[PDB]
Amino acid sequence: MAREELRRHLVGLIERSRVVIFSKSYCPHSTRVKELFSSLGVECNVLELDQVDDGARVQEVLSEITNQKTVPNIFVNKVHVGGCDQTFQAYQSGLLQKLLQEDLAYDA
Ligand SMILES: [Cl-]
Repeated sequence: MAREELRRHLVGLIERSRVVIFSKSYCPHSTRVKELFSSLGVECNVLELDQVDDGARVQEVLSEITNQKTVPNIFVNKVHVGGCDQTFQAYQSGLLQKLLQEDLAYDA
């Protein structure tokens, strides 16, 4: 509708990744979420929206998918977790750890 091939690549990224963090390189919230997953020994796919060509168009399409306008924007095992606050809440509640343990198939 905006960019059909971009929409498709973003979805494919989420579908194939145990964790995908849509981030910005300089953002301390992004930095904080990355550190959380690193502490848990979890490898993540990170897409730095400030470092991709047409990152504005990517954020726009990503808001269409997720109904969220801010970064960071976190998916775990294909489930939208949300922003930094929601990810730390998921950590505190046990949600994050249970989502991370679920069996899934990751292509590549
Ligand atoms: Cl650009």
